[PDB]
Amino acid sequence: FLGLTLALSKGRILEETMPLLRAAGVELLEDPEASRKLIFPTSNPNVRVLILRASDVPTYVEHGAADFGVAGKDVLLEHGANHVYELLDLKIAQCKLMTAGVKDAPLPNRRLRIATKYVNVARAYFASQGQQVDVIKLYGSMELAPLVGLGDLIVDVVDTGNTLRANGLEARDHICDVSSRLIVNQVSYKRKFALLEPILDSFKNSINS
Amino acid sequence: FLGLTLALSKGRILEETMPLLRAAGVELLEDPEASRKLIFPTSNPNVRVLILRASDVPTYVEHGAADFGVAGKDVLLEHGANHVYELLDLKIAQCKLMTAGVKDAPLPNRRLRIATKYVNVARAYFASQGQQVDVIKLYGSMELAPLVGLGDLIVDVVDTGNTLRANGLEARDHICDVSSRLIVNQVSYKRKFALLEPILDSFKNSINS
Ligand SMILES: Nc1ncnc2c1ncn2[C@@H]1O[C@H](COP(=O)(O)O)[C@@H](O)[C@H]1O
Ligand SMILES: Nc1ncnc2c1ncn2[C@@H]1O[C@H](COP(=O)(O)O)[C@@H](O)[C@H]1O
Repeated sequence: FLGLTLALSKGRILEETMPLLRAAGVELLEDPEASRKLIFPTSNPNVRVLILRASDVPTYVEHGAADFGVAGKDVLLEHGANHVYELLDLKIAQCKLMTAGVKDAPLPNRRLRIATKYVNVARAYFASQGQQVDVIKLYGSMELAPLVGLGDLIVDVVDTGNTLRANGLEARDHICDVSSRLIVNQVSYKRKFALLEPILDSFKNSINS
Repeated sequence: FLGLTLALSKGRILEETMPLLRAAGVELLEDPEASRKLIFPTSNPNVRVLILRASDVPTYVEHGAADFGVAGKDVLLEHGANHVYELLDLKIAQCKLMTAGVKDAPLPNRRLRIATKYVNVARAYFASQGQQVDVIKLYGSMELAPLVGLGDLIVDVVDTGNTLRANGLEARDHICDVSSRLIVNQVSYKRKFALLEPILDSFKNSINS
């Protein structure tokens, strides 16, 4: 396969990317959510889609196993974006990285323990606040950690805040806003520009409203 | 809450642990798979259950946010088991860590690139074969990596082999057998032994057939 390989993830990113792709003349021929398949053809025979864990999107793109991809800023910040090109803020799958803890609980007067998936983001943010912190690396369900005393705060993505509230937690600090971003393999950008360019211009045009 | 907190994961581990718990007089009062809840009470008011990512099970137990837990040997090996006590091989959720690649594809004559979730296990295994390898860290769907040329082999857990076959991959090497294990917090073992002991003896008795 000699065309372009696009790396996406399930849920919000796939949902919200699909209209951008359609306007660029790319449509999936089935629902990837309902399939065990991994590589998907599209209406354009120069473009195929990988469905990955959101976490693996920047990895596949960096190594050139995908030519380009849609990844959240949270994931890009955590992974490091030094070896891909961020070309667009797609303004989709919008949320915030926040810190949070048990509602009205006081912070202990000592080095804080941060339970999070976003270990690099947690360390960098607390460094900006004057705090060297310990991080407990986790993989899901951060909202449980403070309820069983695993760490003093969490760092996680928050959209509505309903998860936090449901668990008697509240956001303490806003870290940054997060949205999905168009990333490109640094070599594919050079070698496959004529394939990429009309799709990038289409996306840019679509985002302009 | 002053009793015992048991850390489990969804799917196979929960399914297969449940009969051991029942025989020990512990039954969940609802299906955790059908709930957004995180902490679950049981029929025994001294025992509650956390439902975690399999990856977070050893973490919660190490830090004492759970007193004990059921984790797969694959996860224990990857995480490191130096700060919990492995008390039982439960002989459940049985599978193998294997290496695998594209069917009949030759290995390149150079330093191999291993796409895997199990970076430590991959490095340790290939070291035993005389190979220093590069590892590409991934989070799911390892069976895609060799189909798009991300690395030369994968390391992953294999049960039936159907996933590998479905994707035109084959197991190259058997690394080790994997089963779920009963782990205990090193302090909870000392402080809460009278609570733990009858549950451990029950599990030991059940496994004996
Ligand atoms: N844009 C997003 N990308 C990824 N995960 C998200 C996003 N927005 C919310 N989440 C997660 O989805 C769940 C629901 O978020 P919330 O609406 O804040 O309760 C939480 O576990 C969040 O971490
Ligand atoms: N005991 C196990 N624990 C966790 N994951 C497993 C286990 N057995 C199989 N899997 C995974 O489940 C899928 C089905 O495995 P298989 O039956 O080998 O096709 C693969 O993605 C395996 O990595």
